[PDB]
Amino acid sequence: DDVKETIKKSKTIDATKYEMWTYVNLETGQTETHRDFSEWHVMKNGKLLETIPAKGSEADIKIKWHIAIHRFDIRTNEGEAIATKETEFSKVTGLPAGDYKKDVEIKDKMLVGFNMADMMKSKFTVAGMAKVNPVLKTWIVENPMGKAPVLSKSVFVVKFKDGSYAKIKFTDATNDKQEKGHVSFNYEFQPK
Repeated sequence: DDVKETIKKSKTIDATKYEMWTYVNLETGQTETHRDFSEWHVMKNGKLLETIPAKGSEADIKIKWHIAIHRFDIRTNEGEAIATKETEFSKVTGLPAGDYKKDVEIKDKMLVGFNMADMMKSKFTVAGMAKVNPVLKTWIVENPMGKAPVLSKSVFVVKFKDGSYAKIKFTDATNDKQEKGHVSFNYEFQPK
């Protein structure tokens, strides 16, 4: 009558587009996809050349949400994370103590527009500002160009702004045709 039931589910997110974030509610399973909200910056010959106006805002997101995914970049909604040494959820007892890390801001670094014709002209587009979690980024050990990504086997724990938390184990970074950016994970979420 006073501890809410744990929500144990799997999800598959299409994060293939450089332009987009997918916002994920782990309590309800709802998702929403929106174009990145920053001012975009075209880099040409190693310097900031052109701007593309900022469009929309996070107020356009209707659902509550916990994590968001852009390609293999993972952020939280003002949350914090650790990578445990465990490989199985049953070995992570409760909310572990540890050195939890909040999301960081990265300037003119996250790709929002990328193709080979422009790359050969030394041109590509980045988010003016973006938020990414430096612990969750480690879910990928290696991502060699043209080749299979290598995933961490660690269980992550993420603490959310309402006091909830989840154990998360990532299982796939490609679909069954080996297309990169289809991100799958299992999780166990404790509601408050």
